[PDB]
Amino acid sequence: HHWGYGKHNGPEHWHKDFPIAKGERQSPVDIDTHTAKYDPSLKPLSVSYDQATSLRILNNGHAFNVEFDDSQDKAVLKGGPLDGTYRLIQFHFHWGSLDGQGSEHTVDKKKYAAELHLVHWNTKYGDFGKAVQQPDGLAVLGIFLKVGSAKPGLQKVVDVLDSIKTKGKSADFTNFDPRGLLPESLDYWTYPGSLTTPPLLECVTWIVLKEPISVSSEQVLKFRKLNFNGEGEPEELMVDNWRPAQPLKNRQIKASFK
Ligand SMILES: [N]S(=O)(=O)[C][C]C1234B567B89%10B%11%12%13B85%14B%1158B%12%11%15B%139%12B%1061B%12%112C5%153B%14874
Ligand SMILES: [Zn+2]
Repeated sequence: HHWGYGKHNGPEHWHKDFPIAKGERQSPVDIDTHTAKYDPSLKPLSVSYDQATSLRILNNGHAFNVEFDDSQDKAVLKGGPLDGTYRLIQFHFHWGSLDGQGSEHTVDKKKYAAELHLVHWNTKYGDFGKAVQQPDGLAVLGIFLKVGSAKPGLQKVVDVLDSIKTKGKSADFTNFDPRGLLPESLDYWTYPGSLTTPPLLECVTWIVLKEPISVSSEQVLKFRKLNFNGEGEPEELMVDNWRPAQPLKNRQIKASFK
């Protein structure tokens, strides 16, 4: 009886195994755009993905992860609210059963069809597993997806999903360029928070881009054909793998833009 997203094991149950679920700096949150203060001390964000080396794509039973070789400083996030250098380890998405829900962060209560998370770890801690134990260990870049025109840069991901339909399946996935998933503007909100899945560790500087990317209905429909279950188990479609907004508590959301 492991955590997931259903009636009996979904987000409202996670606190029993992970009591930090009711903590002081949980994610996601609603971004109240009128209360987020512009902070002229924030820097432009520096997204340097030119040398990113993807390795593999995995269905882990709650999303699919595109994993990168993080053994050298190749794809890094710095600047913005961050001190130092954070290395890209993987990306994944959260999505809905329908286009009206799916994102984890909301914007004045607006839910997007999906949300992309590019996960990075602070190189001062040497590895991912050590970084998640530190309040400034991770930087997650959040990008909203709306349904409209196709994102050409997403198609290579969409087209491999039929090869990893079920939990535990993986496929080598080289030479994918994550620059093709970015919007035009790098205007962002930022706030201190957590992983949005168990273990829910309070180790994340969140950087959520204001500008959504557009993906096609066909693209997101292919996300919805994945399965939470393993091969030869009863089919449970991989949909609604999002945690709802959590209490902001004693936190300020800062905007990089006026
Ligand atoms: N949704 S999120 O806050 O970006 C959590 C991403 C992950 B990465 B892999 B383990 B590593 B740990 B667990 B697994 B994926 B979930 C948390 B992180
Ligand atoms: Zn995520």
